[PDB]
Amino acid sequence: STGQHPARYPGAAAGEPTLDSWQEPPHNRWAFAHLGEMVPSAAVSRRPGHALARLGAIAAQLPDLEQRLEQTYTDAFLVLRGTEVVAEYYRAGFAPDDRHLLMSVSKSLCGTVVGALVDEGRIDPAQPVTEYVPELAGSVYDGPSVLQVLDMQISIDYNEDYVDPASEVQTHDRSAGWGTRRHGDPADTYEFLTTLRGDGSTGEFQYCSANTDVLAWIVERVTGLRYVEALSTYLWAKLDADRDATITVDTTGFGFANGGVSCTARDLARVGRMMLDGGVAPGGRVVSEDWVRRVLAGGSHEAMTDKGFTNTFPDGSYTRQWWCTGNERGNVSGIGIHGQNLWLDPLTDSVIVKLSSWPDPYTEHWHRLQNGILLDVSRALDAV
Amino acid sequence: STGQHPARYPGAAAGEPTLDSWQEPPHNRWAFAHLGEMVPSAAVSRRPGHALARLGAIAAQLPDLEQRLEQTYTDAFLVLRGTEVVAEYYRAGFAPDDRHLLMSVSKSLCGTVVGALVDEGRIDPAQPVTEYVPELAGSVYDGPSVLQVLDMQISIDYNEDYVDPASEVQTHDRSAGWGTRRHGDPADTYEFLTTLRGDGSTGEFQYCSANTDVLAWIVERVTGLRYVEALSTYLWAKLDADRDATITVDTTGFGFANGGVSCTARDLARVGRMMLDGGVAPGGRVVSEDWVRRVLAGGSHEAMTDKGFTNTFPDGSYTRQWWCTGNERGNVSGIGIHGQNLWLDPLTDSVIVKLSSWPDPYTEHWHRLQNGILLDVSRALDAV
Ligand code: NA
Ligand code: NA
Ligand code: NA
Ligand code: NA
Ligand code: NA
Ligand code: NA
Repeated sequence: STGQHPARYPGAAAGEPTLDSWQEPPHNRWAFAHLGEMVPSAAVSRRPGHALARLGAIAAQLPDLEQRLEQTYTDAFLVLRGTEVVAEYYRAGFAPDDRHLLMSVSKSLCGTVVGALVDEGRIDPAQPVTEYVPELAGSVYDGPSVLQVLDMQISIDYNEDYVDPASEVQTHDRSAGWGTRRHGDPADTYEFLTTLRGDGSTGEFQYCSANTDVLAWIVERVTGLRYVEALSTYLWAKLDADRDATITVDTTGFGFANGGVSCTARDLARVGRMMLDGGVAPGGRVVSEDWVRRVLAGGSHEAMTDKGFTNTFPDGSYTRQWWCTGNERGNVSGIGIHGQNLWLDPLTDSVIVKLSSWPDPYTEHWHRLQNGILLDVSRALDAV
Repeated sequence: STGQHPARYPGAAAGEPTLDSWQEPPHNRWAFAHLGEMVPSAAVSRRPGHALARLGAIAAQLPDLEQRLEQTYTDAFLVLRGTEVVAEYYRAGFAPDDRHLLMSVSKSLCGTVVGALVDEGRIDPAQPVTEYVPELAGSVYDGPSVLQVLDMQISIDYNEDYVDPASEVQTHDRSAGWGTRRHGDPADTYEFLTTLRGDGSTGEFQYCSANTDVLAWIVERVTGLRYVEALSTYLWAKLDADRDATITVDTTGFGFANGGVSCTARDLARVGRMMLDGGVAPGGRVVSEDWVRRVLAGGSHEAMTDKGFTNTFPDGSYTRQWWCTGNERGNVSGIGIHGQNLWLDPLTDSVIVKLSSWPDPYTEHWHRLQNGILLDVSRALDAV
């Protein structure tokens, strides 16, 4: 049993509607206005073939930048210097206002929502997860603090071999609706999280997507809002965004907080702008100045033992759902598989968004190419 | 075998991507920009509780109109007189720019796309369906003309008892992704259509949602476009709409043409405006003047033997995916279950959109209430 969850609509029974009940009363009043949350759906365009390259300023210092973007399967790229868009690129077939999947850049948005609730005193990071989600008793999440979930410092038996359908990584996706369910799968993401185990040790970084979904569960328990709604109220609706974001949902309506947000490149940059503005956005303060300062400061370096990160960034770390390079520029980034970054360059007051579609989720070589672009662009923005 | 279908993206193999392949190359470049077509997804609002009633002009003649709207589970209601919005109503919880499922009002949009292709000479309604979709040989659709599908004058063994999961009506929904598949179901909507049989007779109206999906299949064969795209290119992108429409898609990406479109009330009214403008919309001609005139003229009265319609409209008929009342005002309407109407009132140059969520798909009493509102509002717009 996974306990109480926010109803899909006011008055809804647990789990309702399902794919088999949404046409029935009382669900249909809600479902007829929200059917894409139940059934895959396509846009029918109101508007009736070529890459847009507006590299600006940086084009002089980086004359081969468009080629380097193509080589890293770039879909959308945008540089915000201060409040100004100073460079943009969109591949052929991807409009400037199209949305793109964020993959684990989504985690950095979830951490932001948690930080908002920490500022309000509704979450205390020193408390055990089970203070907020007692149904995680008996799992790997029984013992660790909320801060240890925020910093991903919990050892979890979570097989990352996605070729193997019995792996946790594939099971987590199927539980959330990203793949077709197999017999015996958990019914929804909450149930999947309660199956997770580990040896009980903490304090060493282990990147694991389940942690973010636990954070979103905590957000729901403390606010009584669907994660979809909390992500809007605590973050998205404060950005003065051009478009709504979207988030995939499982069969209970729970947003896939770790990986399923999509948004435009320009709107994602507004999240970075808020972080470089000390936590304030056009619609109000999102998170405290202290929370932003802790993100920029980094996590414990000794916890960071992922050589995929520290071979490039030897003084790197992770905190509060952000990767902290520890480099001489203090760069910090949200990162997601296949080449997604929300990269902060505080020295130049700039944000770089790069949304891509590498053929592979991760290789060392794609990361070397991608980080080389992000660092070159950051350096191109320095005063000279 | 259902033959060639438009690829989900340029170069895609048949059927790709699936829910299990969209993260793989080469699909992921498309899927990361279109993930709501693969996985149910929710809007994360960019904007941070009460009914809006702006009944205008008609409020004087119909002082209890808001109550009558509430009693018929109205979500959105809009009256367009000429080019002007003269009345609007939205229930608490439904914003003026929210989208609503159209149910079989979607059929009237599909018929419009067919009419556009008839005007271009790409579809000849006198030809057998099998001229365009030879894979429907051996089904109920082997023999009938395209016009007989447009006018729904084909006898088909199609059980409408939706409580029974073995009914055609439920099977059609599961085949398209509107319900959870059962063992032995067809894999997609095309395959479902090839299973349909009947006694071979034609010429009598039989309302059947499968007909519209056959029309959309024909549209794909003649244009090489996904129905989703044809609906945009031939209709939606010409309306100067405020928002995109959406359409549910099956696992091949085929739009559920008979029932799955959602759009705003104001944008739906633009379709009616185009019909009352002789087929022209702001972006260009949609359909010929002749096609509109035939819709307004009605179908063969003797084919119409549905007493659910003729008890109210004794001279009624159906043609080209529109219901023709044959009343003294010449009203014509798109209609969908649970109270959807795109109602044309040519005498007053007006369009009435009513989008609702009755608890039941159909009863005689809901239709009597709903038609009484639509006729009273139409009469309220006459010159006096
Ligand atoms: Na997966
Ligand atoms: Na500030
Ligand atoms: Na905070
Ligand atoms: Na159904
Ligand atoms: Na005209
Ligand atoms: Na025409």
